[PDB]
Amino acid sequence: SVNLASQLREGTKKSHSMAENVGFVKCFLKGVVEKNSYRKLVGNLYFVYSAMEEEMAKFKDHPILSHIYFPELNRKQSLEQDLQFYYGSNWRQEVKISAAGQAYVDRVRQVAATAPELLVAHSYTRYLGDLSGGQILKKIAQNAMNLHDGGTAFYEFADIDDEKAFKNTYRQAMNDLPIDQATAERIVDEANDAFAMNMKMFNELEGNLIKAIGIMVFNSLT
Ligand code: HEM
Ligand SMILES: [Cl-]
Ligand SMILES: [Cl-]
Repeated sequence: SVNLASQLREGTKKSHSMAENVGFVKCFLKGVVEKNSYRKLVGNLYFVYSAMEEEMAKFKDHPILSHIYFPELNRKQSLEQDLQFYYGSNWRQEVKISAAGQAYVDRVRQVAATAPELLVAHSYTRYLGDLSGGQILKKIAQNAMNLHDGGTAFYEFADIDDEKAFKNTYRQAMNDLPIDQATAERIVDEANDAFAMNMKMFNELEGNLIKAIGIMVFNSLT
């Protein structure tokens, strides 16, 4: 009805660019990532996806959300697998959520009570990004931390054979959404909001990464 697929893509161009330039991210890209700080990121996303996937299931048959309801995208379980790897068997007891992460979860829950359609901005921001960057991020992680196997279940969509073909069904799904350009714009704005929320989680880890860096180099000089 409106073609938000291209509106979201062009509309979040700037934000995605700022995302790549966050200190934490810059270091990640250049291969310097470390188990302890990255472990906290996984804990946060774990709660955000839980929130999002639970609410999305309530709207499996909603006039709008039902169109972008692909339980094949669900990351909660794979993320639990990663916590197990980074934290071990007692992970339920060691995993925690940060303030930014809580704010993130809070927004998802809020939007789900008064503007369920804004949930497409959240599904878009996470899932379509996970789908598109998943392979690059996985290798960089695997190389920078040595994860021959385990620790990257999050970047692997098991229940999706042809992912490029899924990425189309998904964009298509968005382009066939029963919404008016007015709201389609509230969705785009919400997407830029979500990006900022991801970026805030990354910034929370800057300090943890600095120490770790100082520690490895100090150990090197010694
Ligand atoms: C704040 C964290 C990030 C979020 C929320 C995010 C989300 C997204 C979204 C929603 C898209 C789909 C755009 C579209 O086709 O409409 C996308 C594309 C992509 N992202 Fe990210 N992204 C983030 C950071 C990164 C990072 C750190 C990299 C660099 C390794 C990256 C690599 C990519 C790639 C390679 C694509 C595919 C571009 C294309 O379709 O031509 N992303 N991302
Ligand atoms: Cl992009
Ligand atoms: Cl905000």
